[PDB]
This record gives sequence, structure tokens and C-alpha cells, in this order.
Amino acid sequence: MRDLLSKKSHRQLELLELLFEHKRWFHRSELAELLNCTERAVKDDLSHVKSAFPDLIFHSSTNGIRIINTDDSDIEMVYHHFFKHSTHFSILEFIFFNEGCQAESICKEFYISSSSLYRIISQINKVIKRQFQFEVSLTPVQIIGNERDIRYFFAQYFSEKYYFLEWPFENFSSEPLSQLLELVYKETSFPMNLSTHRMLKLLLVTNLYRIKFGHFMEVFLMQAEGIEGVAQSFESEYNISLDEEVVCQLFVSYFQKMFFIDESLFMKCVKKDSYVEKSYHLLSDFIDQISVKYQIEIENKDNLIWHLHNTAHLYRQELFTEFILFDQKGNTIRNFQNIFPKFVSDVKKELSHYLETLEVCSSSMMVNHLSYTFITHTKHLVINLLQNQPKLKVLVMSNFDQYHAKFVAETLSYYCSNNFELEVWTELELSKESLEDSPYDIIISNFIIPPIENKRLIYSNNINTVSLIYLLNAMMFIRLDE
Amino acid sequence: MRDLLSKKSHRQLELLELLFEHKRWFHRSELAELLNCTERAVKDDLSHVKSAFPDLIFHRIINTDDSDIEMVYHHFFKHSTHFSILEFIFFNEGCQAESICKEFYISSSSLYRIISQINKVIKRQFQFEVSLTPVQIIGNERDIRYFFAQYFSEKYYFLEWPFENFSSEPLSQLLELVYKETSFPMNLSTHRMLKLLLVTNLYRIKFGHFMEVLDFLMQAEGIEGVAQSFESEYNISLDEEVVCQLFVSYFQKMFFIDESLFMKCVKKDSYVEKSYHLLSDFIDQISVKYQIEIENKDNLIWHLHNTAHLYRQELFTEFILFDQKGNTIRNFQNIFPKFVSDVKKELSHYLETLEVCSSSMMVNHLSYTFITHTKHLVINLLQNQPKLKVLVMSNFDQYHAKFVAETLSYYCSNNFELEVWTELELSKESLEDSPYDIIISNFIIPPIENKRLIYSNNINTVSLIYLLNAMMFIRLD
Ligand SMILES: [K+]
Ligand code: NI
Repeated sequence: MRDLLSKKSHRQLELLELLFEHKRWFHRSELAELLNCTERAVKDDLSHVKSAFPDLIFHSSTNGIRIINTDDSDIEMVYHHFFKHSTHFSILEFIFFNEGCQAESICKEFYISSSSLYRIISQINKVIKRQFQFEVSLTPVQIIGNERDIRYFFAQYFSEKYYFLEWPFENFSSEPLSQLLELVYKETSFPMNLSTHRMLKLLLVTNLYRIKFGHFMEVFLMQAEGIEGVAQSFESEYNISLDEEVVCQLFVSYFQKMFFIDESLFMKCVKKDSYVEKSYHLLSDFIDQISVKYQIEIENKDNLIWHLHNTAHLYRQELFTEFILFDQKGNTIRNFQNIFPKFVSDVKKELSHYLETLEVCSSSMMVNHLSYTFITHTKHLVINLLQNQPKLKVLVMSNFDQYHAKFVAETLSYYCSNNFELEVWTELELSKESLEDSPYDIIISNFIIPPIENKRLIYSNNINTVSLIYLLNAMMFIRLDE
Repeated sequence: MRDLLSKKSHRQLELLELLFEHKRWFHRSELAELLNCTERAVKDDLSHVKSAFPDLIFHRIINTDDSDIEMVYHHFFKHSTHFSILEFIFFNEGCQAESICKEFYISSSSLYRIISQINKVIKRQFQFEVSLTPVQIIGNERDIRYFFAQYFSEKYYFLEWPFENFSSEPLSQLLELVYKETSFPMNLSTHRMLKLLLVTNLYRIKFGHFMEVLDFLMQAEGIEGVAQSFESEYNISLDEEVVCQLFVSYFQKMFFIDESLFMKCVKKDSYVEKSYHLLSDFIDQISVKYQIEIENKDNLIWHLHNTAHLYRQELFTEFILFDQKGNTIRNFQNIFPKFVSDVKKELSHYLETLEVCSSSMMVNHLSYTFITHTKHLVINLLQNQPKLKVLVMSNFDQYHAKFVAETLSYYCSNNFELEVWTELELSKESLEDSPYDIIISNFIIPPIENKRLIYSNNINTVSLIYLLNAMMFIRLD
């Protein structure tokens, strides 16, 4: 959907994504070709970007250009900005909030001619249909086509464009939806937490705008206590009549046949239903295969299988699967893959085979999401992945006496990572040779010694103990650097 | 002893010590004023310094924690004709003065000037002098032996052996043989210090320069193999006089080689009892005030008593140019200024009350001794600092937050306590009201007064571990 942005905006977005992803230096030569533009475009984009994001710290050098600051800020800032300043997205969102308005109100709202609005809507619809089956219409003003696609597009859009704590929905306050969700939580099995609750509020508020104008999806709460208080809110706040049809339209996605809200019922269906048996079998063989290969002990196999099955049988119903501008899910999995490339590549291939064998959606967005799901549901995963990594041996010596070396060694052993094993030198003599033949990865001393091949030396004479702790801790993942 | 260096060299040295000590950004006016010199002088020192030590990098200097500061001291020793001549003379007792003129390409008149100047400087601290008729070093023998052993510890690297006349091995096997038959600690540091003291003492013993004042040793196993090495390697007869002269420092009346003997002397000698009483009240006072567990008080008292009653007998107490002991205490003092100020005052009072050496050199060394003999010091010193509370949130789902929380709680300092957000709603005010010190999130929130925010979207878990651990002593700040 980034083709809804202007050319300049699109290019600046990619420039910033590059600089946030890579901490290296970049000459304008390199930026020009990586971003497939001219050096003039790069220069113009850079100064536009400097002024738009003044907090971001840009150094220039003999080495080139880079952002120094990225660990204080976050790329969400950039998207938040390019969404906010985009004309096409703004119009689209205006239309979403104003079904039935006069086309002319849109022209007035955005200071554009009627012919310009028709050109814009034409461009918007062209971009949208590359991925989603819906379109904007001006006669009358509405969004039509595949209802599931529309609902997904906008909930995801709102999740990307607005900060987590923002509530940009003027027609619809959050409270009645919260009150409704409270009721829902008591009598159901949804996880109850801030993340899932925010996502549900966005899905539901998006669905209310559809429901208010009769745009419906093809498919206990009515007699829970409190229901009439909620039903009153909906009438008062939203002017909507809270009945069975509404409730069904709000939560349609959780009536998917192969979604199992109940874990125990899933496990029962595994025994009766040959499609479900097959899903279960594939996921069970995947999990065993990965567990044996990476020696990962897994705690609750069947619960994990249930979760993977469910995740794989939803399509454009959970947010952070498909993205508009910000592939946050994808970036998260890529960061983990940077640490553990072979592991992540193996799970992606197994899960891709799972999706393809069942003939469900097997796009990279779903492969990424499912892999992410497996990872984040797995206990002590990082411990297990690093289990073949021997401890780093650290020698500590003092030219004063051994009480000093022991004092330091004990202090560091206590405060620094248990990846390290700290020891003192126990022989009477020392020589370059006996240091070379020693097993140490790191040597800390307050006197100078010749370089010792394959040993990192920390000279500690001008370093206090606290600084030394910080310094040694920065080396805790040396083995991971192979 | 730095006044022995040329005025320029001396100033260049203090320049570098300032740079290495302080990380503060420096401009020429601060330097000139701090060093007490012209800006022309500072400009020229800087040029010279960069020329002499190319591997240093000035942007203020950014290399310091990674740089060979000993090489700095070596350099100034070597290029001091005064120090070089002093050393040559130490190794060449009885030579003709003309040999020194020849070796250093100087006239006899400038040699006599140099000697005068050396004697003038040394005399301020140590009561000995160099003589040219005949060529020898004379005066207080303990001062001489200390001066040179300490000089050699500062001028040469730990692994170097500058003594051409004397191999280390005969001396090693003597020490070995001594360790076996005694209570002396066996470790590389004390072993190196003893070798330097002894090799120094041998040069004195070889010309009959003796200290004014062991049976077992002469009938111990292997003594003849050792004594043969001494005769063949050093041209010296290993006897009761030599052994005594090699180890004189440890027959001090108030030095106690064994803890049990010290403790028996506490009951029968009123001076020893006084020493024990002062140290015991100091230790109790500091332990209660800073809540420090002292397990083996008597062992600590014994060590502090011993240390306080050696004078110019242990290296790294007084320095020639490089006050490494003092810098080590100053570094510790940077972290715990009040603790260190208290121990120094208590130990200064201990020393003054007994009327032993109470120089800042001895106060620094005794304080260093107290610190390094104490078990769990830093831990005890930080015990009132609460755990840092860390909140982890994800916009995806709570599994993600728990995955990250568990990984970070395992790998990061036990100074942290990681938790997830358990309420359904989040708001700026509930975050402000929360007790978290650090918030890790993959979604932007507004600044929350007094909370450090770490955003995680472009950071992998390993990077996140490094970033969190860098904050492990926030409270200490
Ligand atoms: K530890
Ligand atoms: Ni099978």
C-alpha cells in the first residue's frame, strides 16, 4: 500500500527504513543505487527528513551518512508521520468515517477540485485492488466490495497510523466497547491483556462503522447480567441497537469453522475429523522434528498445536499479519533470524510446508506470523539455542598481590553474566608462552602483557570496578560471534 | 622523584596523567592553567607527546582506557639521562667514572653536575647518595634497596627480566625452597615482587652493603643444589649472612609471619594489644556503619597490622614516577567516596596513634589492603539500592512480552526485576503512577517522567540484553 504515498514520500520512507535497519555508514553513492534514485533525490530527501524528524541525529563523515540515534527513537515515528501527511490515506480515512456525505464535502475538506478528487479516487482504487477486493465510490460516497477485506484493511490501518494510546474515533467512544468486552471476557476464552484488548477494540470500532450502514459479513451474551447497561450505552453513545445480528457482526471471525475457541474441543475433533487430524499430525511432526533437531524441550505440545492450527485458519482476521506500510511482524521475525538464521529458516520451511499441504494461505506474511507464534510460545527458547556454547573463561591478574585479583574476580563473577567463568592465575611463574597455551578467552590485568593470540585483553589500570563490569558484560555473547 | 626528569619531560608527563585521569573535554586554557605553564609550552608538549606516542588519539584523548600507560613511564625513564645514569651506576659498582663518561658520551664536568642534581632530588625522600670516588651508592641501605626494587618494578614490564648479571632461576629455586619450608603465600604477584627485591639485594650483598638486623634453611632438602647455582651463576657463597641479608625485611619485630603467633603476642605485649584494639574498633565501627559482613576479623587485623609495620619493605607503597597504588584507590573512591574517606580517616588515626608512618602513601596502601581483603564489599556497599523494575510490553500479544521478559530476566543482571502489564487498559497516568524504572516496548508511548524508555522494533534480543545491562547501576547514579 506504500504506492498510495507520493513518490517523494515513498522514497523518503525507504531511505529511513534503510537507515533504521542498518547501523553502517552510507555514501550518497550507495544510497542512490540501493534506493534506485539519483544522488540529487537522496540529498533533497535527506534535508527534508532532517527537518521532519529533528530529534533524529544525522552524522556526516568521510565514511558517509548515518543515523546515530536509532536506539532512542523508533521507526513507528516515521510511519506515524508519513501516514499523517499523506493526501491519499487522509481522503480514504475521511471517506471511511463519512459514508453518505456529498462528494463536494470531500473536495471542500481537502481543498481539491472535483476532477482532482476523481483522479485521486481512481489512483487509490488501483493500488488497493493489487492486494484487497474493495473500492471507494463517490456516487454515493462509500466503500464497497469484499467486507472482510475492508474490515481488515481499516483495523490494520488504524493500528499502524495511530499510537497505541490514541483514540481517533469521534463518533464512537471506547467505553461501550470496553463494557461489552468485559461481558465477553467473563463468559469466553479470549486472552485478557492490554495487547489483545487494544486489537479487539480496533477491530470492533472498525466493524461498527460498517454495521451502522448495513455492511455485513456473510456467516449467552443476550442474557448475561449487565447486558442492558451495555445495550443502553450502544443506543445512547452510538445510536445502534445491540441485538443478536450486531453481536454476530462484531465478532464474525470467531465463528470460522476451523477456528476452535475451546482447546479441549479441538483435541476432541482431532479424533473425529480427518482434516483436523491431518492439521494436528503435520504440526505434531513439525514440533517433534524441530525439538529433536535443536534439542528444545517443549512444555505443552498440544496447546501449541491448538494455537498454531487456529492462527493458520484465520485469514485477514487477526491484525499484524498483513501490513499497510509497516511490516512490524515481519521485522520482528527478521531480527530474531539475524541471531538464529538456520533455526528460523528451518521453522519457516516446515510451516510453509504445513500451510501448503493443507492448502490454506501460504504467503510469506502468514509464514512469518506463524513462525513468530511458534517462537513466542516456546519456553526457554534462547537458552536452548545457545546450549552448545561453552562458557567464556576470564583470567584476572594483579601486579600487587592475589587478594586484589580475587577481589576483582569475585566482584565480576557476581555482577557480570554467568556466561563467564572467572579465575586467577595459580602458577608461580607467568610467561608469554604459558599465557598462549592457557584456555582463556579474556584476560584482565592491571599490568601490561604482550598481545596473546586469540585472547581479548582488558587492561584495567585506568578503569574503576563498575566500568570494568560494563566492559566485561559487553563481551558476554562472544561465542555467538563464532 | 619526577623532579629528576627535565622540566619539559616532567611537564609532558603531568600532561598525559591529566589526560589519562580525567575524561573531561579539555581546551588549551584549562591545561595551561592546571599544569601551571604557558600555552606555547602546552602546544609544544602536545606536539612532542604525539610524536613520542603515536598510538594515542586526540579528538581531549579517546584511547585512554585502552592505552599502555606503563610505556609512558618507560619512555620518560629511558630518556632521562639522570635515571639512566643512576641505573647504570647501580649495576656497575666499582667501575671507573671514565667508563660512565664513555658509556653516555658526556664530559667529567657534566657527569659531576648530573650526580649533584640526582643527589639533590633523591635526598628529599630517601637518605642515600651516589659517589664517583669510588663509583658506589651509599647511605641508608633500606632506602637504597627499596628505591631500586621499586624503580625496576616501574621501568620494566612484568614479564621482563633486565638483570644480566643474575639469572632468575637460582633465585627462583631459593624462593621455592623457602616457600616449601615456610608460611609465605605462593602467588605470581608476590613471587615477582620477591624476585625484584632479592635481585636488587644481591647487588648490594655482592659488595658487602648490608642491613643492620632462618636456621632450618641451611639443612633443608636441596639446599646444596641451590647453593651450587648461587656459586656458579652469581659467584656468591650462600650462607647464613646472605640469607639473612636477602630476607631482612621479614625479621622485623612487629612483622608476624603467622597469624597464630600474632594472636598470642596480642595477649602478652601491650603495643601489639593496642594495635589489635585500634584495628578491631575500626573494623567494628565500619562494619556496623556500612552493614558489611566481616567473617574473619582476626585475619584482617593481622594483615592490617603487618602492612602498617613494614616501611619501605613492600613494593607499590611509595612510587618513583607511577603511583599505581594511589590511582587504584582513587578509582575505587570515584565509586564510593564516603566509604573511602571514612576508611582513610580511621586508618590515618590508627597510624598516628601508634606513631608509625602516616604518609598518604601508607594510608592509601592500608586502605587498599582493607578493601581487597574484605569479602563481598561491593555487594554490601550496594545493598540498600532497590532492584530496578522493568516493564515489558508488546503491541502484538502478551506471549511476546513474556518471551522477551523471560529472556532478559535470565541473561541480564539480577539487579533487574522484569514484569509485564497485567491491567486491560493502559494510559499515560497509569504509567506515571506505576513504579517502573525502565519500560521496554515495541510501540511508542509518551515520555513518562522518571522512566527510561527502550524501544525494541529495530533491536534484536541480543542487542536488547546489552542495552538493558548498560543500565544495571542506574541507582548508583
Ligand atoms: K553473575
Ligand atoms: Ni507422521
